[PDB]
Parts: sequence; C-alpha cells; structure tokens
Amino acid sequence: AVPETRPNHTIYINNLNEKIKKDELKKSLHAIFSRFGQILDILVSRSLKMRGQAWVIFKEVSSATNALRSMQGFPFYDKPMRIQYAKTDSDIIAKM
Amino acid sequence: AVPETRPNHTIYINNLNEKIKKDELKKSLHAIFSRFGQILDILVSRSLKMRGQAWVIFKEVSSATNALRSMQGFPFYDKPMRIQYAKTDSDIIAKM
Amino acid sequence: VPETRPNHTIYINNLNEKIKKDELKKSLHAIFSRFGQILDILVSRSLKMRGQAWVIFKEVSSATNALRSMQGFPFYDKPMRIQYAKTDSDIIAKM
RNA sequence: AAUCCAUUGCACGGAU
RNA sequence: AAUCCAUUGCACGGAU
RNA sequence: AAUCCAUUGCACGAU
Repeated sequence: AVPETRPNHTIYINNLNEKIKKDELKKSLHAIFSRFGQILDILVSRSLKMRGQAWVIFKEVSSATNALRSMQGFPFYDKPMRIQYAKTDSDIIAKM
Repeated sequence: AVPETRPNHTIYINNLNEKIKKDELKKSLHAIFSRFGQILDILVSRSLKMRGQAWVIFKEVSSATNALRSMQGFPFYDKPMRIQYAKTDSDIIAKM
Repeated sequence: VPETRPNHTIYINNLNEKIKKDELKKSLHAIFSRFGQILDILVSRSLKMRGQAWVIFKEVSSATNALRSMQGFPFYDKPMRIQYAKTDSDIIAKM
C-alpha cells in the first residue's frame, strides 16, 4: 500500500525547482548527497512527466536511508525537497 | 503554541490525508514506524476533532525520538507527515 | 554546498514576521533547547534580517537533531525552513 | 460504501 | 537558447 | 503602540 516507505538503494526526490537545467541539478544533487556515501548515478530528465524529479542511486541502502532522513524537506533552490524511497529498484541495482 | 519537542513514549502525527480510513491508516503507520522499535499501540479516530491525526506509542522513548527525527516530513499519501512528541503520557504508559 | 554541511548553527527562514522579537526568541528556545544546550539565538527585525533566526548549539549533533526533527514543521502557521549556517557563528569561530 | 460542505484538530460534525 | 502557457509527475507537452 | 506597503532575506517606507 506504501512501497515508497520501504528502504531502497534509490531515493525519489520531487518538488524540485523545474527552472534548474539537468547539468546544474545533477551537480548540485551530487555535491549535497555524496556526504551520505558513494552515489552510483543521479537520473534526471526534463520531459513533461519527469521534470521536478530526480532518482539518486546509492551503492549502499544505509547511505540512501541516511540521505532521505537528513535531507527530507531541505530548502533547495527555494523549494523543500520531498524524498521517498524508489517504488522499485533502479535497473543498475536490479542488474547486480 | 509551539511544536512539542520534550521527548515522550508517544509521537503525535498530524497533517495526515483524511481520505485514508482508520484500518488502512493504522496498518500503514505500523509498517513505517516498526523499524524504530516496538509499538505498544496506534490510536486513530475519524471523529471531527480527531481526523488527520494519530498517536504512535513506543515501548521506549529512544524509539519515539528516532521515529520523529527520521520520518518528520515524510510524504505519506501525498502529504508530509508533521510529527511532535505527545504533550502528555498515553494511558498505557502512565499505568507503568 | 555549505548550507547542507552540519554546523553548530542552524539558519531558519520563512518565519512569521508579525511575531515580535521577545516572543520569537522565547518560542525558538522552547522548541530548540530540547535538542541540546543552546549558546545563543540571534533574531533581528531589520529589513534584511526579518523572517530569519540563527540558533547556535554547543554540539553539532544537537543542531543536526534540531534541523532533521523540526524541518518544515509549522510555526505561527508557516513551515520552518531550516539549513545549516553557511559560516560558523563568531561565538563558535572564537571557541 | 461513494461524492460534496466544513475541520490542521493533543487524544486514550453536516448534505446528497 | 529565451520568453510565456501547461505539468507535483515513480523513472531507467504547447506557442513566439 | 496599532496598521498598511514593500521585503524569502546567511547574520553576528507610510497613518
């Protein structure tokens, strides 16, 4: 009923400022989130259905959990980050 | 009146999505909060003054504290959870 | 970058500007003192300082618990917006 | 049950 | 590219 | 003092 509550390698961030372009958004997300552990990748698209959102894929679940708990609601480009766990494993995680 | 930050066995959650019925709310709250320690009870009522709200009663204060620090603002049925400590001991805790 | 790096001081903005300084400082101490010892709470109502406060904790763990636990929580009908101070408070920098 | 009005409320309502 | 309109969206748009 | 306009700002105007 609430699979977005289940710890995952990947955190799902939405309510992101949609004026930020892909390169700056990924650089900023990497600078903020890398103190929680090794990031495998950050997935951002600016298409209609994907804007305002990012998937931050951590090597370790423990890093994802500490990232979500620490950065929940953080004011980022004038908007509080909204963070859940990804509903399903990112392909790069499932592949391992 | 300020948010209550004095630790207590019980956490008081509001800003809950009032479309979720009592039995599903309790089941979903149990699934989220059981990772912080042993839950003694979850009190939900749908009366006028009690809807949007839940009391989660932890066996140890340490579990409430971790629950509040970790799940504050968690996007739960499209609304960020607002978590304080309960102002006063729940009855199950008081007769202990 | 630095506003996301733990610091002794938390920076709060989006505060209800109608709250006067004494009640704001007393209310912020009641909220934040439960996370650990507070060295100081700096509030000014000047044009550039209003809607904002700096809460200086003795230990960084207190500031981290405070920011994580109270992020977004409504205060005088406005969600508190909490970051780490970009630079150490003078009282910390001196210590 | 459902839709609608109203309710942000610290505990152990109204309409079709 | 920019501007305006629309979009809060769980993945691996329209107009000058 | 109260109110209106303006200000979302990282410090150590009007009756």
